[PDB]
Amino acid sequence: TLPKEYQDLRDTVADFARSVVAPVSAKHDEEHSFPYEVVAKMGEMGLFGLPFPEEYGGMGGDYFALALALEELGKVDQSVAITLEAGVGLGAMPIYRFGNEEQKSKWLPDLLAGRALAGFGLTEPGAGSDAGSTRTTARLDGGEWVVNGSKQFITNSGTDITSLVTITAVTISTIIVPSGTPGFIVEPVYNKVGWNASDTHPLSFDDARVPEENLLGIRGKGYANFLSILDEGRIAIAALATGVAQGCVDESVKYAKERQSFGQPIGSYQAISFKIARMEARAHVARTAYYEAAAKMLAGKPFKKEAAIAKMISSEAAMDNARDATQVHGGYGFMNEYPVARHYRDSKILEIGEGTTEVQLMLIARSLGL
Amino acid sequence: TLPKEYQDLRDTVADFARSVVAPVSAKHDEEHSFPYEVVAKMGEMGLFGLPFPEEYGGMGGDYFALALALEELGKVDQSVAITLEAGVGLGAMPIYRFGNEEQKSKWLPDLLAGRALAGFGLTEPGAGSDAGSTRTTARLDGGEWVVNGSKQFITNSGTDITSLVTITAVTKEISTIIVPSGTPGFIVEPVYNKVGWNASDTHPLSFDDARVPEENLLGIRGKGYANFLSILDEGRIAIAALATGVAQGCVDESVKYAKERQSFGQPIGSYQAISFKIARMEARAHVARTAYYEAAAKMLAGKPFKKEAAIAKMISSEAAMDNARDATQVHGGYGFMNEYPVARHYRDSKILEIGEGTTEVQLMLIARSLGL
Amino acid sequence: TLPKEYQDLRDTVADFARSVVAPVSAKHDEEHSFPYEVVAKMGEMGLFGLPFPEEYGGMGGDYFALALALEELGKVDQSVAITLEAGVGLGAMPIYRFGNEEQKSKWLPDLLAGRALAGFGLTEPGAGSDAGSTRTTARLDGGEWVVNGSKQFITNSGTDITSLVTITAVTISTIIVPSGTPGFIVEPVYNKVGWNASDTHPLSFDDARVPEENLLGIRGKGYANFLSILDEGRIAIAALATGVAQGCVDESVKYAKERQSFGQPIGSYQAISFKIARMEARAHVARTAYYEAAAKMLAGKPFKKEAAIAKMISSEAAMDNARDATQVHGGYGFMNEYPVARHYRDSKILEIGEGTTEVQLMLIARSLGL
Amino acid sequence: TLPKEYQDLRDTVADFARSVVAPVSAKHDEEHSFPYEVVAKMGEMGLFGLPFPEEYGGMGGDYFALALALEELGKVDQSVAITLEAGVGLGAMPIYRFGNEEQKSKWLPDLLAGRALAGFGLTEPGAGSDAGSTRTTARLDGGEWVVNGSKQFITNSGTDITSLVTITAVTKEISTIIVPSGTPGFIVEPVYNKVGWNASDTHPLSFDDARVPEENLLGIRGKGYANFLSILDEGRIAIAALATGVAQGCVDESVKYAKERQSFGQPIGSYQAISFKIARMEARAHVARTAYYEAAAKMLAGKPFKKEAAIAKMISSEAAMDNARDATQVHGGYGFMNEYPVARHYRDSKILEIGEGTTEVQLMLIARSLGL
Ligand SMILES: Cc1cc2c(cc1C)N(C[C@H](O)[C@H](O)[C@H](O)COP(=O)(O)OP(=O)(O)OC[C@H]1O[C@@H](n3cnc4c(N)ncnc43)[C@H](O)[C@@H]1O)c1[nH]c(=O)[nH]c(=O)c1N2
Ligand SMILES: Cc1cc2c(cc1C)N(C[C@H](O)[C@H](O)[C@H](O)COP(=O)(O)OP(=O)(O)OC[C@H]1O[C@@H](n3cnc4c(N)ncnc43)[C@H](O)[C@@H]1O)c1[nH]c(=O)[nH]c(=O)c1N2
Ligand SMILES: Cc1cc2c(cc1C)N(C[C@H](O)[C@H](O)[C@H](O)COP(=O)(O)OP(=O)(O)OC[C@H]1O[C@@H](n3cnc4c(N)ncnc43)[C@H](O)[C@@H]1O)c1[nH]c(=O)[nH]c(=O)c1N2
Ligand SMILES: Cc1cc2c(cc1C)N(C[C@H](O)[C@H](O)[C@H](O)COP(=O)(O)OP(=O)(O)OC[C@H]1O[C@@H](n3cnc4c(N)ncnc43)[C@H](O)[C@@H]1O)c1[nH]c(=O)[nH]c(=O)c1N2
Repeated sequence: TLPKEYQDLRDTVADFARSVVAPVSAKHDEEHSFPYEVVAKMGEMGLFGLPFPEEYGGMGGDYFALALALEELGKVDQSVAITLEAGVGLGAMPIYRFGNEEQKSKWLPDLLAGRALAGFGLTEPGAGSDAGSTRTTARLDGGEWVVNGSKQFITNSGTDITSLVTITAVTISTIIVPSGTPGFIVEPVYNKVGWNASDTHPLSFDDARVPEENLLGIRGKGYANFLSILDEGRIAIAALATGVAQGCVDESVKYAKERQSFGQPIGSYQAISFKIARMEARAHVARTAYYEAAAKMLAGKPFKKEAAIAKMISSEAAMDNARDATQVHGGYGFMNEYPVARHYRDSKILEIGEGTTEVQLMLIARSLGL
Repeated sequence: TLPKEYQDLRDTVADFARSVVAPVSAKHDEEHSFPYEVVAKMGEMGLFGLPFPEEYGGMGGDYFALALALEELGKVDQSVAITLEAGVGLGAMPIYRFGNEEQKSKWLPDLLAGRALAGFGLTEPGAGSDAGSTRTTARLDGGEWVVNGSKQFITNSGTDITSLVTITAVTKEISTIIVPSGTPGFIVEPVYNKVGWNASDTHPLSFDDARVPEENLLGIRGKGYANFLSILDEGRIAIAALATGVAQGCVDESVKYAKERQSFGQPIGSYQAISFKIARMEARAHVARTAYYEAAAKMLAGKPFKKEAAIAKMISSEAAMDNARDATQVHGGYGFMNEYPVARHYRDSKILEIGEGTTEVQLMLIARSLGL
Repeated sequence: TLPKEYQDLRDTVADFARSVVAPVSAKHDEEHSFPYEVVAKMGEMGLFGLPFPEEYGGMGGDYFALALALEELGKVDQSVAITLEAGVGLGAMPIYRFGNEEQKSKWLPDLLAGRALAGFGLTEPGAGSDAGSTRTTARLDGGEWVVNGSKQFITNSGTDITSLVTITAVTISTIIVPSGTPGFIVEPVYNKVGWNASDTHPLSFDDARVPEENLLGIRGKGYANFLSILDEGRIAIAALATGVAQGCVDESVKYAKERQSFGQPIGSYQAISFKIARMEARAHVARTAYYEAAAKMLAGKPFKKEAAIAKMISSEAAMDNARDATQVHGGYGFMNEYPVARHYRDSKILEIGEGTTEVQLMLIARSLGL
Repeated sequence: TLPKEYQDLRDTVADFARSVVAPVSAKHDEEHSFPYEVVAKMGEMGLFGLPFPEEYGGMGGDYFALALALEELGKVDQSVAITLEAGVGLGAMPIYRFGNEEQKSKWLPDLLAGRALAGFGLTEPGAGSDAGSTRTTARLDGGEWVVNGSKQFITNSGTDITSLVTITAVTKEISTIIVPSGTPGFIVEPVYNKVGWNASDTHPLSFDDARVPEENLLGIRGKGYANFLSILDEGRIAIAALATGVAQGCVDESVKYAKERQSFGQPIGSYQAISFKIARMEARAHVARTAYYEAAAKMLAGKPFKKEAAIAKMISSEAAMDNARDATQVHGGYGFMNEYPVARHYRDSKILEIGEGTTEVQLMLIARSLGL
């Protein structure tokens, strides 16, 4: 059973998700338009500050509290959930966990308050996201950094409220490039299978200059810093993917009670009711998986293995429940007007981002000695 | 081994698919634009007339030749493949199989030559596509049919070359009425925002007192739904072939991508996790292909092929869905980008489990064939 | 994280499982011989008394404590685990939860101490285990009950230490038939796919007489009593099935480090190491599933839905991990000498007993309104 | 449609399987007793001589005819089917394909007529079945080969009618030596306690200074493992057919059981959960059958069939495993009772994913065929 503080938050975000987020989800998906009005209301709720102390502007909660919110948002609109997830985990977290009093005090308050978004630029075109692959070069001249390179698939990097993008550059540490830096160009959005409302851009740097004080962490330790906070993001996206799986149940249950076939609701036929029952089982064990992962994290125990399992299994519950949810909806399962249709498109990236399934299996395998 | 005539057609459509269809596939998907220039090239190739006798403008072939062509188109662009499949199976076939000499001579030559497209309007909003569910009424007043109702998810019903849409209508007496496009009560509503098949033409249809000549009654008064039920199996074979091509296309792309893309100094195809996944993908497409070849073989021998087609369609559609999820995995982040074929195959393929009889409907048929 | 009391018990039974149970598992499986020496040592540990108060002879623990023990035993030998599971859940539990001070004081102390075993006879040949199907008739004459009928697949019903079999009989309540009752005949064991060492018998009753005081619960309420304690058994077998899944990982990990192919251990090839990594994920989420189920039960909250999901998912983790574990072992996967081979045979019944998968899906479906 | 000769054989073996093999299948499984009376009846039917020319005692048929027969035997009893499959593929075939005129005339007539059984001893304890792993040495001393080593999991190597066991031996020069049974150093160790195939004869073999004539060298000195690798594909087809029969047998049994067994007043086959599961089972067996038919068709046309056989074998073995797990589910508690065919199919089928090249080996082959 969930404690009051967490159960109260779950109820508030879920209420938010049904009353505020769901009515506009179809519009932003069709338009590919970033939901600024939803992000600002999430910011005023403090969701962007949940896993941060009131010191730097956060709400003094934890990552499990954020996880509960992401599950409730994931049920309804993945683009909104991933904007929150990526903002906290990829924008603010590298600055909060590796930035001095000045860096944290300059950038975090806006990020933590939902007034601004930050992104992390690691992936590059043609590069294998390894340490060996990073072809983006950075050179120090006096009190300013000079960056030359290109990044690919960077979330939250080109909104009207993006303040900075922390990037990786071979010198390899983490450098905070404010948006508006002359060499910093935000290329146009991608045409993606899904997450249509989520902001995603390629980035290019031609002799961009930023202050010396913008180095994130110690010179040479930025990639190591990233790996050390990856595990919280596996939990966060496991919760998002779990919400997706549950949203697919919820919609399919709703749809099965309305839609008729040969005089009875389609849920009266075992093939539909059993398929939905299995979907609810998948979502449930996905939820116990990431609760267990968060429990270890909050207790200070190791949670890398549990998070990797939680993320893989969750992502598979979302994909499987989306394919089943669209089957339950029939022709409507092929119409972007219906939530489960958008979930079918959106969920493919859940098996790929935050470490591919193959990466999670490698981690689990190494944990056994293989 | 495949006989010469069929291997020749397969090779020609494959060249067509790689040289003509693929280069423009990305533009049409992004734009949601109907590929008129591709449909015109398919029409001159004879593909819309492949299973129809020369008398009406056809090529004197069969549904297997059409299935071979659909597999090659499915590899590359599902919207183009389903435009052909629906044009033949739902546009020309109901007029060729149940229309009199006049109906056939007036409508088939343009359809069979690809100069026009035809649609079949059965599904309605709120209805379970049964005969008991058909709320679209058509009323005889003098010498004209007066139709009031609405159809949903009708393919090929609103292109610049759509000539007619045959609909099912209560007259529970259910007949089929040929509604030419341009009929005053006939409104083609705006396109749907669909998960996939972005380039394929799909519309809701509405009829507010549309009047058409009495000679437009297709088949016997009251037997139009029954006639539709009787010719369904060829389309199951046709779409199993399309889904088989999708499954194969996902393999082809993943193999090329796996040989180029690098990870830790070796192409990702050097790792068993990728190469075994692609090998399994290739196994799925192969047995899907043997399944629908057998269904067509029985059809061509004049033997029963309902059960074999139902299996071919189910297994094929699942090979497409599974191979699209694996192919996008192999492509990594690129698998989430509509510029890549496999990403479009992941979106497009979901309707393959739903149309031409849902998986649950195929399982029902197979079950009944066993005595269940 | 697990509290000390539970973690201590988990360590003791696991130690028991490796040192006492595993050395004799192959012998009893080959011989189809009931492991009396293992059952007596489990009894002296008090495992048969774990979910019962010290009052009636039990150890004053809970069903979760029993669940932890069953997982550790399930890892090694299903026949031993199911003997414990069925003894507690089907022998003692109907008497503990529905028997008067005298009935509990007469029978439970031996059951709870592992000195005796009791079974539950509900299934009948040709009957669908519904209330409508029970063709076994019972008639009251004076101070004795007279029973006529036949039962099928009754666990623990014909060992040298079986004291009684509580049965269902249409009159429909629960009647305690002591072993040795003249009309009570124990037919010979079945040749089963698996659980070779587990005791299983058809039962036949031709005018057997037992005292009036032997009525279990109220006349007419015995089947209702059974349904009301079914949910604890779903948790118990979910834990057993989870242990099986983990045992298959453990053995496959052990085997993958020893067995060579083309100069390297077979776990160096991704196809083997990834398959084992997935197996560990299945066992892990099965374990979070039934922990969650037990948590609700111990808190007094409803746990029927959670138990049904836990049992289904667990049983599927055992079957899937057994098929993968035998693949990892190659030809040895087809040899009853190896634990994972016995797990492949044994696990089929996990999808069937304690409510079939179809029954669990029906329950989950009804919980959603379908 | 199947040609007359093949349909005739299929019908005959099917009658055999239902009339002769099935009634005794339960007794042999419980007893672990080799079915000599079944093997003698198969021998007089010619099944062990089906793919061998008349000259050596065979029936002048092919491996497809044998595959058809194995599918019918697999439906009913896998131990009987694998006795035939291993007898032909591992006993007679290596002598027919690589032995001189004398070797063939001395050993093939009894094998091809079922009066004797032969085994192939390659696998050894601790070895990865590679040539580099073969630790069994055979030494030429005067005119006799002196063999020291051990073989593991050797089918048909210890029956009352086993005549010989061909083994692989280091001479890393690897040759094949024909060891007749009764040779002084040749010890047939006691049977294994196996998960399934309880009635099929399986033994570890040990050689402590066994001497056999020099004329027993099979093939060229040093080429015996290479020869074995070259004839593997026919056995993949043969066992895909066996696994296909297993898959079909599980359907057949589940259909009969589903029509009789009741639940809440209707047979369990009236519920979609059971009828759809059985319909899917039927789909799996059908596409498995189309897969291995295509592999055999290519083989018979003289075309490459390695890739097609590998797919047929993998997909077949998985159809058997999946259908056995579903069929035992349909049978409920009875699915856990060795008296029922599907329960025995659940135990027997696991080795179908492991023998005749593991699933991982088939995926490797398919992958290599794509350039991976
Ligand atoms: C883009 C596109 C294009 C087309 C079409 C759709 C789309 C999206 N269609 C319509 C399509 O054929 C139709 O939607 C499908 O047959 C599915 O029917 P329903 O949506 O009514 O599902 P329906 O409402 O029948 O069923 C929903 C779900 O319940 C299941 N189910 C239903 N009855 C059941 C039962 N008794 N037991 C168990 N499960 C059961 C189904 O299997 C499905 O999963 C169409 N139509 C047309 O008229 N002309 C056209 O040209 C096209 N083309
Ligand atoms: C919408 C969206 C949003 C984001 C991102 C992507 C997208 C599409 N990303 C990028 C994302 O994290 C990245 O694409 C994934 O890590 C996958 O990397 P590749 O596409 O290079 O796959 P890659 O080339 O690594 O691999 C392709 C396939 O091969 C497999 N594979 C690779 N190596 C293997 C091996 N050794 N053994 C076995 N299998 C192996 C992988 O598992 C995968 O299935 C991102 N990035 C970023 O920097 N910042 C951001 O904010 C975001 N956000
Ligand atoms: C009852 C019975 C009957 C017979 C046989 C076995 C049994 C049990 N056999 C032996 C059988 O053919 C053999 O066991 C299998 O080929 C499997 O080989 P291993 O046990 O060595 O598996 P092995 O040790 O090769 O492999 C174990 C596991 O690792 C995997 N693996 C191996 N290498 C890998 C790689 N490089 N990459 C990825 N995965 C890899 C395999 O796929 C498998 O899952 C036999 N033998 C014989 O000589 N004569 C006979 O008549 C018979 N008949
Ligand atoms: C070794 C062992 C040990 C035990 C037991 C069995 C075995 C083999 N059992 C019996 C066991 O609990 C029983 O066999 C199962 O409940 C399954 O019941 P049936 O075999 O009658 O299946 P049944 O006939 O109910 O069903 C067969 C199949 O159809 C499905 N099905 C049935 N009705 C359906 C419906 N309406 N909709 C959809 N699908 C449906 C089921 O899910 C199953 O897959 C037992 N019994 C006992 O009394 N005491 C004991 O101690 C034990 N222990």
